[PDB]
Amino acid sequence: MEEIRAWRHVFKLDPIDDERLERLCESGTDAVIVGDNVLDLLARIRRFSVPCALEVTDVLTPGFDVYLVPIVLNSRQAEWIIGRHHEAVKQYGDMMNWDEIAAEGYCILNPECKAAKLTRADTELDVDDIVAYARLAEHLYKLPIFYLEYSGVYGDPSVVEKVKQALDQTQLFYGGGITTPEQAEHMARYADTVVVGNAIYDAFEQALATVAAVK
Amino acid sequence: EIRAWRHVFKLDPNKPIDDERLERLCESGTDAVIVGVTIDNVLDLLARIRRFSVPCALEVTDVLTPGFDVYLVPIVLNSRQAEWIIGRHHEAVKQYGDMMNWDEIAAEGYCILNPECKAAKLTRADTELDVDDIVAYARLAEHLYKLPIFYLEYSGVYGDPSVVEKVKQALDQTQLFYGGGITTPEQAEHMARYADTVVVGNAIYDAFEQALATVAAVK
Ligand SMILES: O=P(O)(O)OC[C@@H](O)CO
Ligand SMILES: O=P(O)(O)OC[C@@H](O)CO
Repeated sequence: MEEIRAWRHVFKLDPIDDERLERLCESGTDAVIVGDNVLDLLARIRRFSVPCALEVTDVLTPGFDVYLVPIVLNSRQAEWIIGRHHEAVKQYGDMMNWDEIAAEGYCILNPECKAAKLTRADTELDVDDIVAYARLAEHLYKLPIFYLEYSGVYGDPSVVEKVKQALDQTQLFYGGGITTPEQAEHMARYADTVVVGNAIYDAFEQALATVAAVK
Repeated sequence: EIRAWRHVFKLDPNKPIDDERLERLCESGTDAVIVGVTIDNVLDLLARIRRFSVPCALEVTDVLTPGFDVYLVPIVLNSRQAEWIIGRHHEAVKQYGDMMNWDEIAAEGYCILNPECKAAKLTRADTELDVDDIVAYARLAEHLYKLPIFYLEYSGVYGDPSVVEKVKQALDQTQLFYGGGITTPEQAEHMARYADTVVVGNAIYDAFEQALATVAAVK
């Protein structure tokens, strides 16, 4: 599934037993995102028909359908915007297949999550701020994805609505604290693509139910 | 349609240029005139340029006035500071985003390679780069950020044509701009061999007759 525009629901993985992985991959979810050990999980996912993406956070493992490359737009440090990216392309640029690679314009909005701390993300943003990042991602930078990252916490659907209004061709991903079908549905009204991570490990039945709720 | 630009002149709105020179400049056959302090001064120069049909772009390096055909927005790719990569841009779009026509806006992925120029000092640009570094920046602009323009900035000095050659090899859909130290037709011709678009600035004020001759050398 290299056509990311059709994704409505995706699951994101970080141990996970075969039974849960099997149910996950056969759930009707549009993709499974992995965010030597990686190869093993990939091979296990390949037993199924679901598209498998690798979200690249370090300076590239073969076998995936899509490679998602975060750019932390609201990071106060150039290394999470261009630095690691430059280092990676300098080292591996000759052998990269860019047709398989999709940039994600991240806006990290949960101060308590590890990514926010690692990247020094300015999370204290009003809706005007986020809308401005969304415009930069589409109209200055030309990224296929703008990603609202609330990882660990559930955000405000009315904010997600405002961001979607500001976007046109750039796809809006939302992720963070979706644990019930109702939470999934509400974000999915506005976000193009809803991402469910943590609930997989803590409340599997409900995490699974988010697929049908998004439809 | 910036894709057809082969030669462009860049004017400093803070430096004076009399009407006769401005006329000869605008009717020289250049593909565009780029204005690169105050809004009163930018508009006044725009009003004067509008006497002619040459496309006029504004290069926004600080917070900006409507009326231009194209807005060229530098992003300093080789800056060590987030402010010159996205920060200042965010502040500007936050205030003026509602009134921007995105069809008129083109980001320029700048790679500043002259350590002695004012921009390199202000933006804290790492100019100490080998050709691989520069190519990687070009590739990022082409494939990751998908910016309309990649800009090799040598402002004040004439760069090396073999460098812009290799960078051009890495680009496809992103347009390659070159600017820096172009005074002679030979300098203009040689960069135009590899760069999609050649930018002539300082020579306008320091060597006007020579600046005008660069047009034909490219086109
Ligand atoms: O873990 P959760 O909160 O579901 O977040 C999903 C995804 O955005 C995490 O990167
Ligand atoms: O002043 P010169 O060296 O012509 O440079 C042209 C332009 O690239 C300046 O930003």
